[PDB]
Amino acid sequence: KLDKASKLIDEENKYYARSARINYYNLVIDHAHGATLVDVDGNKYIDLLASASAINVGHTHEKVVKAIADQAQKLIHYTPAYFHHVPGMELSEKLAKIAPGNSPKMVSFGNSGSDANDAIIKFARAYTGRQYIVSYMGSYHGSTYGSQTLSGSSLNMTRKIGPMLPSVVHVPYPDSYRTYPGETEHDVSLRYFNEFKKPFESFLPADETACVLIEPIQGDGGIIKAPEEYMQLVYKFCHEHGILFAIDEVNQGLGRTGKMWAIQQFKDIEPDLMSVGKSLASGMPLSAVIGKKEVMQSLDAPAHLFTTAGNPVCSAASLATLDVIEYEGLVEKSATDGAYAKQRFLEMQQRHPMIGDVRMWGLNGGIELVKDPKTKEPDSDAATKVIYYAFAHGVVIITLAGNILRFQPPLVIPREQLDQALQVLDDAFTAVENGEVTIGKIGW
Amino acid sequence: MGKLDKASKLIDEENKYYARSARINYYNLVIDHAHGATLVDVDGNKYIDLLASASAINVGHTHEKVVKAIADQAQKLIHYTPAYFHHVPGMELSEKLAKIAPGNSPKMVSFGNSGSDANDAIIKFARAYTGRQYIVSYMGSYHGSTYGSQTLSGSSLNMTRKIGPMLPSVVHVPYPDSYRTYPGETEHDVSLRYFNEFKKPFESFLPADETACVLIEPIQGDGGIIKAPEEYMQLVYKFCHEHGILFAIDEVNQGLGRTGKMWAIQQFKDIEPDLMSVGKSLASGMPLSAVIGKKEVMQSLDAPAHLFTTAGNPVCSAASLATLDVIEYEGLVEKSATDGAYAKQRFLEMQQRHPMIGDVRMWGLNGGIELVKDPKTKEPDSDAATKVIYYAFAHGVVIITLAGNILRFQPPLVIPREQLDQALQVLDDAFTAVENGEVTIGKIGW
Amino acid sequence: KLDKASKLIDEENKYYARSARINYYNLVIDHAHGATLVDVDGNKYIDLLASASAINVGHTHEKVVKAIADQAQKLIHYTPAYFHHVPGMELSEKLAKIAPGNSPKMVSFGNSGSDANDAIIKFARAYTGRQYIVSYMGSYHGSTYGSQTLSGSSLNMTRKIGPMLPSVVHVPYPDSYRTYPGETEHDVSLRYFNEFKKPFESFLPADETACVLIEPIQGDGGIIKAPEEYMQLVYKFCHEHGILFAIDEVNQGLGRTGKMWAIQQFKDIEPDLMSVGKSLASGMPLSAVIGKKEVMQSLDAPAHLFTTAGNPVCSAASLATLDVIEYEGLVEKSATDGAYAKQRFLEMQQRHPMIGDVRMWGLNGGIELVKDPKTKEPDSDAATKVIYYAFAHGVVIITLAGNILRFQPPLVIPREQLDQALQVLDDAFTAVENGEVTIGKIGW
Amino acid sequence: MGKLDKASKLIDEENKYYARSARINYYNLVIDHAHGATLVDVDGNKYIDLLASASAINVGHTHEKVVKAIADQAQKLIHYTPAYFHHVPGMELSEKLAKIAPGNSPKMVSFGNSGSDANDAIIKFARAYTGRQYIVSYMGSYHGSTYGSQTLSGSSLNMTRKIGPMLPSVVHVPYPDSYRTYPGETEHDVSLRYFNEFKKPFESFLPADETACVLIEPIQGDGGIIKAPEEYMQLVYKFCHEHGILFAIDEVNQGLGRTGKMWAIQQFKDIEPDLMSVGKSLASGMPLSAVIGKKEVMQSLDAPAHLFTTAGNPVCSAASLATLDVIEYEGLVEKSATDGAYAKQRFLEMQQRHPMIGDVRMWGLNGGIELVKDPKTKEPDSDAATKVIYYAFAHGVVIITLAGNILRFQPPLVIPREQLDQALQVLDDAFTAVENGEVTIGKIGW
Ligand SMILES: CC[C@H](C)[C@@H](NCc1c(COP(=O)(O)O)cnc(C)c1O)C(=O)O
Ligand SMILES: CC[C@H](C)[C@@H](NCc1c(COP(=O)(O)O)cnc(C)c1O)C(=O)O
Ligand SMILES: CC[C@H](C)[C@@H](NCc1c(COP(=O)(O)O)cnc(C)c1O)C(=O)O
Ligand SMILES: CC[C@H](C)[C@@H](NCc1c(COP(=O)(O)O)cnc(C)c1O)C(=O)O
Repeated sequence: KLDKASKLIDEENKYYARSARINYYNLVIDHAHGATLVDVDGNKYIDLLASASAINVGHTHEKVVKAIADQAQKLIHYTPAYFHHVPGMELSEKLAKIAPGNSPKMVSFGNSGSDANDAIIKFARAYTGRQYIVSYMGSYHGSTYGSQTLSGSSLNMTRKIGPMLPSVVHVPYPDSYRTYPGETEHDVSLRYFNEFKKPFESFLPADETACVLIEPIQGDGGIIKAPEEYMQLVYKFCHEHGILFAIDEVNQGLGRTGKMWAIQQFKDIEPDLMSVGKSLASGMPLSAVIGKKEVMQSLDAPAHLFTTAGNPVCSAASLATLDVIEYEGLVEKSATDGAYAKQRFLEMQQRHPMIGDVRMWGLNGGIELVKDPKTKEPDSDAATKVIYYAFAHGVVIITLAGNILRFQPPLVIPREQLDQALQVLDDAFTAVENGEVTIGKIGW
Repeated sequence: MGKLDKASKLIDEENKYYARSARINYYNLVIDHAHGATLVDVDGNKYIDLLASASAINVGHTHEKVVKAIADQAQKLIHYTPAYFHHVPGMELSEKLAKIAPGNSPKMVSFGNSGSDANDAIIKFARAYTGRQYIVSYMGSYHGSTYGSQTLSGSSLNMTRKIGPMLPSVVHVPYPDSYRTYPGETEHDVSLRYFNEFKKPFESFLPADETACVLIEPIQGDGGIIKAPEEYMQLVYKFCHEHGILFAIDEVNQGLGRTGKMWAIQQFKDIEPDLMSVGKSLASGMPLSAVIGKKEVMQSLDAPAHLFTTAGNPVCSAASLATLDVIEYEGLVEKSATDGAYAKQRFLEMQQRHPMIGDVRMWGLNGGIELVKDPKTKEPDSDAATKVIYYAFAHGVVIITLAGNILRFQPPLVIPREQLDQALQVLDDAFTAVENGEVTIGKIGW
Repeated sequence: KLDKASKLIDEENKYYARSARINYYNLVIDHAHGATLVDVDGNKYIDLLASASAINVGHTHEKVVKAIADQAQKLIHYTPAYFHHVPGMELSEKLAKIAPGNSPKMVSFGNSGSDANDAIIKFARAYTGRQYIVSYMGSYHGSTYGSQTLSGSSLNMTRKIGPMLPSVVHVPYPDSYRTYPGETEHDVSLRYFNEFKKPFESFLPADETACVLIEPIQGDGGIIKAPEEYMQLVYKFCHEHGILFAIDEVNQGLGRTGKMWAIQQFKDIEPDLMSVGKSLASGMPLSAVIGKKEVMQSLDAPAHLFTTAGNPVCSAASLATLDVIEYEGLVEKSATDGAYAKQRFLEMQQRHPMIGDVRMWGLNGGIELVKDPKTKEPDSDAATKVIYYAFAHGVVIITLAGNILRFQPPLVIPREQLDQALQVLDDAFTAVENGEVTIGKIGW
Repeated sequence: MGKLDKASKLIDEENKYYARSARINYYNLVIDHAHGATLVDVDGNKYIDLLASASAINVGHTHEKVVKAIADQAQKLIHYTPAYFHHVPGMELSEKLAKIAPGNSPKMVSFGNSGSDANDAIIKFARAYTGRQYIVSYMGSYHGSTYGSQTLSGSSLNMTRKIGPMLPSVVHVPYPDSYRTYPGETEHDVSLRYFNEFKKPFESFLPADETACVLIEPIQGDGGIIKAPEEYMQLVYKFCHEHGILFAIDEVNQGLGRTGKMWAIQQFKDIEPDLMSVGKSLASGMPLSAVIGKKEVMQSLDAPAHLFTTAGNPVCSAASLATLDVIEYEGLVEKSATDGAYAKQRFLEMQQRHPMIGDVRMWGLNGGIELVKDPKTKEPDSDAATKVIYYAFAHGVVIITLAGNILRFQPPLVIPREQLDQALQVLDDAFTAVENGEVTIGKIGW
């Protein structure tokens, strides 16, 4: 069934470095539309990954395809780093405006979420005149040297490549699942905030910290959301010490959580700096750092620019992509379908006790599998068999951190397919319970 | 004059929203559409392109094979990240790049989006393969704007100011200047002198045996189209291999036929890099890059040490396959060599008549025409180069400057001889015009 | 009483940088002996600080004075960095032998605890081929760029001097007083070991960590001892991952804790690397890093040396200093006088509820002062009052961390004097409770 | 032969316990006692000290006033830390040092234990005062063995190997070499060439406006007794003062009369430092050091940014007070100046008869005699230098080498003319004896 796919992968493994791919299964995609992937052997699948939340508006949206094709006929590329073009001008202004909050904003383009997160460091340091950056354990911010240092989701992002960027301090992110007996959401918030302050009470001067960077919901961490009160404490801590408050919206923005921006899951928080990428241009490489105007004015050329950033085709694909999110009401749909999928997985959890935790905000969720509900011991083996059963039954899903099923379908996903995919996962759970699935390095 | 009104207005609006640090400004050129070496602005004016979007447009604007590849690919799959799964344009391209890279040792590839991220990877791969931390790169260099690649760079102080500390364990060395030499020095003197400067850190505080790699532009772009002497490069290459130091090259600006060979390092005798970076022209300006390295080196890391969600995007992969096909079947490597020897002669003739031209440097349709206040002092004359680019722009030619006083000559490799001759004549005219004070002219350039 | 002191201090202030002294009171010491200090105004005091535990054998001990005098007549200095002298030869050998545990050891001399801690970093990195160093929040390791990066007890050891040494990670030290309601010592041990592991489970590879450096009892932190269990877990974690286990015995060695080395308060822990200073030469500038032999052979000259380290006068003084420790049995005497002083402090806590915590291990202690025994809000104002009283009644004592009284008198302090000092401290509490004490920057 | 038995046994026992990286080895000299310029070993052999414990014994070994200050202070108080409290000998010295420092601008002082830690303080104070991060130091320099000062250094690869990453944001520049020059170069050509190298990092990746200080040895010690030319120093001093860069000097080795002025920076016209490190001879080899800077620089930090338990030890402080009085009362500064000019002639005369002497450098009783295999190639001759110090040791003279091939001449400043001439005759004989192959030889030296 995967004869061609397997032959092409075996060839690719001779020429394409293994560090450039987290492998799960032999899926070679030929074409796709909406939430449907078709492989080179003719197998069809429903996509519950959306190329890691880059395909929020669905694969090959008619509108995005046309913008791409039309723009490519006029100009494939002229660098905004030297000169200008219209899609770029129009996009940079539109992004300045749809970013959360009311303060005047400016924008700088990149190619990837990585480089936008490097930008956040640059802009925070330059505006504050301070050097230290605080970021979170469990985070993923990119694979360039700045954003990679801020990250804490894989040891292979640190092994053999150091020394890393200096003056970076990692603090732990609130885990509302593996908690101490009898802890409320209040306790968790306060205990993690207390851990947050320890470096500041010892070796890290708050008056020399340029900024704090946070995923309002951690993606690669395992779809973990900060509690409301935790986040308001951090936010407040930052404004009281003149530390910029920065958000990474690259994974969780553009409607993934059922609001436009995942920071809007929290009350009245306007970031000083934010990174955007992934779904921005429907998987075409474009990113943006968007900060308050006075922060963005603290650097002079050429501190931060890329030859191919704000590519006019990418830009056109992005304008059409933002229009699909508005015109098809994808933010609201994500909230709705997400509430629905939440209820469906909680019901499955009544019948499959390998499901320890159901986290979901919009059509973005982490379904954490454990060996026993009270030890909460991770059971990656179970998760791997679930995704293997899924793949063999027309559903593409992967894991985070070994034992968490990752749920991030295109937001356009028809209800019919959503229900088919959910039924396969229910079936998978039963199969794995029954010993009916068996199995190099898989996943994180 | 009264011909740039729409452009001026759109720019004044853009500047309210788009950070000033994101653009090196020259003139009010807003491109509407383009083809070949011809740009058409939003005001309907037409220009001959002598920049090729900073060497990203080697096959010319909107090549119909590249357009075609983009549109057809987009119809099937806009994206699926090769960081998790696979697609055919990316598989075919990675393989092809491993084979067409310089030399015969087997290679592997890792994709990025930018020349910046590929140079970050060179750091990664070198350190992991060698187990050593120090990186040596050059004064005058440009490697990118991510923290690794930006630290390696040495072409603008605005790439260091207010954003440090930068990446540790990097050392800069001077790049050979063959124009501003000491009186009497030969090419051999220059080579030896700059090799002696290369060795000074290694003879004091920098252990050769803890140095992972030396990264070098075979010809420096942002530095001002400066080529290392043959013998210099041989000594550095030799030194690297006597010490277990990887020899790495940046072919982002000067690869893919720009110098009149496929790769800039092929201007030198029998140098095979361990690691190289590619970008820019790779996919005709679509965002795609690669680090190409020897197979053992590229095997030194495990995932996810280096990957990006949108790197090796299939639309960009398809555009790149089409771009590399065009380069071969249109013979762009050879055309760049032939037209370049021709451009060099035309500029040397111009230098006989216009004493402000201190140095003509050209390898392929890749040149730096360095302007100076006096042939003997060689004092840079930025003001004159700024004047020449303003004159050129006003007569339908788009050209910019490097390091203040150097005219950057990098037109698409497809440039028709008709247009190349029109553009060279306009520059000839510009020199005369500037001599006679006809041209007038906040921060322009580097 | 302090006419001459103040005129002298006033002049010094014009010429000696204020960063170079943590200020408490106008004490200008003219001479001393044992535990008795006499100022230039002829006032007399009892020494409860021992020059930050640098004078364990008491001031101007007759045998150390003689060593100094006699050596200075033969050779004031010849640098062992180029050549050799006998007092240095003899001391290095003796130090290699009296270090804890029985693995063969070698030694390098420095001038300060600070530089011995820089050496720990060098030797750990060199022996392991790894770069990362873990140290603790609340730690104090020194004032040279390496040791100072590792430290975690004053924001003024980081402010304005960065960037600091890279590849250093700080972890939380187990606080056995401000705990969560219900916690045993077992819970504390495991909670703080769980914090220890978090960086190694996110961004810090255990296999690239060269060493963990720990004060067995933290001094500048407030005389905080690590629980036995937490320490066995860290100790084990390092052996399992090839991380070197290193201890700082600069403040807490040489009998301060009632055993020879503070690490001997724990069961069967032989360190890979250790720093020594302070009391080693009676406050004469001398330090050593002592490591397992194979660790110390990982470097070639001149990786770690100083012109004036292992100065022969300093080495003579140290040899004599060590002999007094043995022949006056100060190790035993510290343990006895400390169990005694502990009960005297527990007694005072009965009558003075402002005493929230009594921590004592040998004649080494911290007496923590609070505003309430349940809130445990620190009362810095109280502790400043207590020490200002003590001073005005012939007792030299200082505060750690604002609110913690520091009890570290020379180990040879006579029982008569100890009781004299303790009674002044008793009077001090009552006087402060009755508002009978009134009082820029003081202490930490 | 048969004279070194006790020494050999002792060193052989020492090597089992004392780490090999703590000593640069030359020969089996184990000192029992010394006085003035006379060392006596444990075997009862006698020698003339031409090293002064690396310029730490300027006033001679066991000077009676220094020995007396040590004894007398020890009976009153061996230590009370100035980091917490005060004592009279530290107070007096802190003030004398602020006053005897070069230039008229008011100064403050902070005490350390070692020249290393004083250079670490230079880094901190410079960063703190300017609010800038970058430090510029020299290739060939030695500043110390603590992470800050060690990162500044550039005289041995074993100061960087296996212990990095080092301190970030440090840049090394080359120190002017007036011996191995290009044909025809005057001292003006050297000064300008080395300044042009100084400027290259500031013209590429290092913003002058983000550079906190330059740290320079006025005469390099471990680099081989190399003195910057006057004009090179003026250009650096100038450049610093035009950009808000602190100008900092290390006087640890070359201070306190060694050069035949009180401070080596006084060999230059009208240069006052912002910061200087002092150590070594300060307290006659007892562990004491100071950072001395302009008042306002020293006020840029709050406690405890820079302090040490045993810094400003009262015993070391009294030794230092006595040491400085001896320097003044015995006219040691002028004596180094006079005996220096005399020693220079002598060596210059030896050069005529022994052509292996390639270069004679001398400023005070402070010289490097550089041995080469040929006058025109200037190829280092380590072998010859090592043979000379072995001849020398055998005939009652203790001298060592710098950089392989450079004889280090740094006797106590109080050395009597008869001993000086005794030791100079031995060296004259050494040369001739090595020319005849009469001398035989782990790693020796640097
Ligand atoms: C290829 C997918 C990546 C391994 C990872 N996402 C990348 C990411 C990034 C980096 O984005 P790129 O540089 O575009 O990959 C930045 N911020 C967050 C919150 C991210 O999740 C993920 O979603 O698994
Ligand atoms: C926008 C253009 C850029 C400022 C500059 N070239 C970028 C470049 C880069 C960086 O490539 P990107 O990250 O794709 O901009 C890497 N290596 C070399 C040799 C380069 O020249 C240039 O050609 O001027
Ligand atoms: C001046 C005294 C110091 C501020 C401080 N102790 C210095 C110290 C040091 C540094 O020793 P020095 O470099 O000799 O000051 C190293 N390790 C520990 C555990 C230390 O406590 C103290 O005990 O308060
Ligand atoms: C032990 C002798 C040392 C290897 C070396 N000098 C130490 C030194 C130092 C360091 O002094 P300490 O840290 O006291 O050794 C600082 N600055 C200069 C210019 C120095 O020369 C020397 O003079 O050979």
